[PDB]
Amino acid sequence: TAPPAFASLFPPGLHAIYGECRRLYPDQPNPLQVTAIVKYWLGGPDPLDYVSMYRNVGSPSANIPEHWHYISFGLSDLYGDNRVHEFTGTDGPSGFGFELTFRLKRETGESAPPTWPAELMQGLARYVFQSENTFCSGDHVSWHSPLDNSESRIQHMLLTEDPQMQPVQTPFGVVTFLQIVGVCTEELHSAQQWNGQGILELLRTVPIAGGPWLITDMRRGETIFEIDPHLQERVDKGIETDGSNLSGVSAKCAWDDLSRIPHELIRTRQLESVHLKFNQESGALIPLCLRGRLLHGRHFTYKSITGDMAITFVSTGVEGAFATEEHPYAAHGPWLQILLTEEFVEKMLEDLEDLTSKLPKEYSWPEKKLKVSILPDVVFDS
Repeated sequence: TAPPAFASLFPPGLHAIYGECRRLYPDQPNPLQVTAIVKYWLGGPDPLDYVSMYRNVGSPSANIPEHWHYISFGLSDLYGDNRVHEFTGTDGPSGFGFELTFRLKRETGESAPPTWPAELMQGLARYVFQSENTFCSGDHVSWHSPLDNSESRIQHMLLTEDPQMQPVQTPFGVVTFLQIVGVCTEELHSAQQWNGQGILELLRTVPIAGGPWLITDMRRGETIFEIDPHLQERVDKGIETDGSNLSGVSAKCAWDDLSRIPHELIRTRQLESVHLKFNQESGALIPLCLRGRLLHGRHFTYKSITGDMAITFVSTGVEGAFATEEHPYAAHGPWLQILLTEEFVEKMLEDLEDLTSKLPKEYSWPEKKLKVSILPDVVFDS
């Protein structure tokens, strides 16, 4: 409602973001910042000009922890004179369309916010700029490193809309706010197997993880599923409902013929009977591959990590597949495409209590000439 001091100095882009900040925190008009002094468009390594570091009381009254809030400047068009972003105009997204935020739970000893998350936001922005790929709500980041650089359990990231921050209309476009959320490797794998938003919704329930504002505690030693097993059950139901985002996986697998691009020999062979082979972990993905993908009219690919051999499960819905309901087992080279009808896969699932919820475990369908075997990995090692 009241303007900032020395307003004519601030660029209109930067002005609108700081507008949203002042709204949230009228108490701190001078929050500690991390500033880039060697600018990115001059040769500097850091794409983010400023990182404001606020403090939020939270609502322990409503069971929301006290935490440090971080907000970036640079990902959106701040200056609007084509120095780093092409001037888009008011319509559409400003710059890359968003600025990062992050919420780190306050520990003791902290009279001030740590600065490592600002350095993380730098490295994270380095990807966006060097690849021009744009993140949105639900997207994940395989960081494969403890975020604070600590030996901490939290090694990956999920991206959500910031609960407090409202999208703003700069004279250069709209700017949404994507809040970074730290996650465990296993919780990242869940978000790969199912949508990102649904896993976010799960994290919101568990207050320690967690919480409705998705505050990151780096001290968290166990995953949401170790905190609560009943959540594991709520994932599959979603994979049944929404489907799976995971389109394939590199894993120890093989396929054998039971019949009695490119080479290019100008022909591809079809098979009457087929025998598929998997490990424990790879064979443990079948339910989601079937229930999650084929029942949703999508496909799934297994590739062997050791060498050249692939199996692509296709539903009758896909296009371009060389396997039809009439000749369902078709192979080009060592790439086998298997086509399974919606009626047959429902039957397959009822014959598959795979995760017991001993090897080798074989499954036969003489009615369809299919044999799937789950066996120890020392085989594919050969």
